[PDB]
Amino acid sequence: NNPLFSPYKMGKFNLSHRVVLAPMTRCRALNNIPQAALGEYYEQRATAGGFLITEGTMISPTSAGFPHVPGIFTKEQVREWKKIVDVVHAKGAVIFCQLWHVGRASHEVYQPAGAAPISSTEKPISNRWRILMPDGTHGIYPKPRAIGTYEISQVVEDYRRSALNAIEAGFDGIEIHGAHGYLIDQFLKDGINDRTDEYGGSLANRCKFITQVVQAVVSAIGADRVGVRVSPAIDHLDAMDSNPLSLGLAVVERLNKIQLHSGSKLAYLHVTQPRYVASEEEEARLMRTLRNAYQGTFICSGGYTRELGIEAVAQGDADLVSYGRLFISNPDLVMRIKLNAPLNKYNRKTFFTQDPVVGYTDYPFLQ
Ligand SMILES: Cc1cc2nc3c(=O)[nH]c(=O)nc-3n(C[C@H](O)[C@H](O)[C@H](O)COP(=O)(O)O)c2cc1C
Ligand SMILES: CCOC(=O)/C(=N\O)C(C)=O
Repeated sequence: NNPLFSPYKMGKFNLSHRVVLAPMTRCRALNNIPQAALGEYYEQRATAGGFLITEGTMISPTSAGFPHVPGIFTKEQVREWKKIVDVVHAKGAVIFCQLWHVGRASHEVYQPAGAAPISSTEKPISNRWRILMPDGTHGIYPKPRAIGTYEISQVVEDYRRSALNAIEAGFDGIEIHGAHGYLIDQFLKDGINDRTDEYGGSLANRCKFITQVVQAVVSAIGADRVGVRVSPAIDHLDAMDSNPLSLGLAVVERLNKIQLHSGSKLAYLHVTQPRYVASEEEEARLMRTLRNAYQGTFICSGGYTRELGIEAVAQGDADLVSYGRLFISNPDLVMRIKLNAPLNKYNRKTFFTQDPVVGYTDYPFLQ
């Protein structure tokens, strides 16, 4: 029996299997408005009792660092998301919206009035990394503006309002993108956060921002509708920490405490495998250490295959396994994993293009 097809109770959500659509930016949401193409894409991948997480979704006008990514901060966006959620729900799937602020991982071209992007720090991402521009060229990450505590409270409110908007659109819940060197990770990582106020210095202070964000969304929509994604060890956008395992455990402690205070568990903790990029034992150590420390559901992501996903669930390393790239090219990935059917190759060249069909909805199902 395939352990990926054991049912799982993710809080009040009864999942029929443990294969999850990982959140993936695809850049088809023209002008930050969800489009009908997204509805077709998510519908193709939805299964009865399966869990889907959307592409990262803007919480405010300053939260983007990619072209044509959806927002959920306007009523127009909420109206269009509702059409997509309705088609996914008609297939019996559960869907969460990932709330995403990129912080310093942006460019003047993506910011209102060409202003600098915001961060914990004035330190830019280094020139080892370049940003995808709307014309398909690559640009230079600029120096961000370091925000004060009033503005931090405004950003927390943007997460809270976006969570309420997601519920209004019919989403089952939201995921906080606290990973991958984006805004929240720019507060978490000691390689980035050079602040001397209450949001920097100590590990406890560096965890303040994520704690406040999670508390705000939990208060607004309930813990069982909130998932949290982190990546304490990741090679992405110069987001390093001197002690990744202690950073991860400090975040896990905060999430455990939020749950005890709220009297309810979060939907899940979602952790990226350190092997994933845009020793193996230290990486496996870290994943299992975080899972064992967290009082709740654990989703693993990053480089998983059918075999590795089966092993993760069978060995108790994770409750759910999210797949990215293979879900791009296999709309029926769940069925293919169930049948052990051969998988289709994916085309990286069309990961972030704008076409509503090509490289998006035209990967074939099984015959
Ligand atoms: C095209 C693409 C876009 C992605 N965008 C996001 C994103 O918006 N938010 C996020 O948390 N992770 C994002 N990721 C990481 C994925 O959620 C996932 O963790 C990763 O793809 C898993 O590894 P796999 O592709 O080997 O299955 C993205 C990955 C890809 C390939
Ligand atoms: C490498 C880790 O970063 C990611 O996967 C990502 N978003 O989180 C994108 C847009 O690629």
